[PDB]
Amino acid sequence: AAQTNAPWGLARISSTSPGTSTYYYDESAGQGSCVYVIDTGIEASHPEFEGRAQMVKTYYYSSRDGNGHGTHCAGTVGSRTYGVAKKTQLFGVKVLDDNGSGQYSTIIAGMDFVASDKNNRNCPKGVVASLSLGGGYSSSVNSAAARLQSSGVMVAVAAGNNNADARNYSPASEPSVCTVGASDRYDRRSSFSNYGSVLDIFGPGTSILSTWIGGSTRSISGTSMATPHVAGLAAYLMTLGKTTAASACRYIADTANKGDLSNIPFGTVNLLAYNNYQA
Ligand SMILES: [Ca+2]
Repeated sequence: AAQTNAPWGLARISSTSPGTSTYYYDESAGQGSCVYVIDTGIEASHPEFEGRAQMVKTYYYSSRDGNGHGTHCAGTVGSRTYGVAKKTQLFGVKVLDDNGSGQYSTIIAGMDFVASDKNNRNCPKGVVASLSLGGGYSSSVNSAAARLQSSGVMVAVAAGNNNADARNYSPASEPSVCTVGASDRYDRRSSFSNYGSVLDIFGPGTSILSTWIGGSTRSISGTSMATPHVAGLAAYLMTLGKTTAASACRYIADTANKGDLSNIPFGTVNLLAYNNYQA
């Protein structure tokens, strides 16, 4: 179904071309799947989440999202208006403080938490984790992301916003997870988007409207915004039975719009996330 006047990124992920504004998707909408948003938290009370979001873990004095970044990302995964998978269950894991910062040790603990926690949740169609965060290369951070993936979770991670090769960042550089670059509404690589061999896919990342704290909305940009498009897409596809956690990144690459993005450096995939939904 449509979304007439959907955010451009939603319309893009269900389209064979840029420049349209209706989002088309199977009504199953990720029902029975779960997506963990590992970030600054999620404002679960936001009407856009319809009771489908909840905080399950924090490493700080509160589970409240005092930043907005996590709420925005969660909105792109699964909010009613701004989300890819409009019926998924959203679980917030607050590894980032209200300034958007987090020690790698806390981020690692959060990933291992999700690998266990999914066994305490009802996700018959599958489990996804969205990591719109990163820093410099760390073998321990990469290994944590690898474990999470190995445990049966589709892990999607931001490539980073350095306009640089993502090989030097973590968890972006972990081969076994799905590393997500950002594009704009004109099918250009977003100017800040990292690139390189370690990228698996691109998603909408420039000027993305979604939920914000205080029951609000706003448009922001980043590989942080592209990542939840891919995470939501995975949840949606898993509900459809088209793929699994272990195979979703490959499946998304297999079925992506190919060769349509501009300013993709030689050696980086030219693949844009696409739901292949035929109304
Ligand atoms: Ca990767």
